[PDB]
Amino acid sequence: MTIAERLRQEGEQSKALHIAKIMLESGVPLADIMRFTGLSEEELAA
Amino acid sequence: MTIAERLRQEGEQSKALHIAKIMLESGVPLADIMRFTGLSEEELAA
Repeated sequence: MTIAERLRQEGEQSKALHIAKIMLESGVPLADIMRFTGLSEEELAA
Repeated sequence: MTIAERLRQEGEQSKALHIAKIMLESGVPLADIMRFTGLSEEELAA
């Protein structure tokens, strides 16, 4: 891919992690966080 | 800002909209979608 599409992907990953952090603090079930954000369990752990 | 940080911001906005769309289909209350994703009501409408 291009550098622009790589930078957009970094932003998507950054936003998904931030949303997941909020959901974690609000008590959302972890299986739902993974469904909504697309993140792996090791991404949630780190 | 720089072009890299603008491109990352476009990715963050794209991912927030996608997550919001999933949450909408799953019946999440709209006030919660807005809290988790940071989106405005007009961003959810469009």
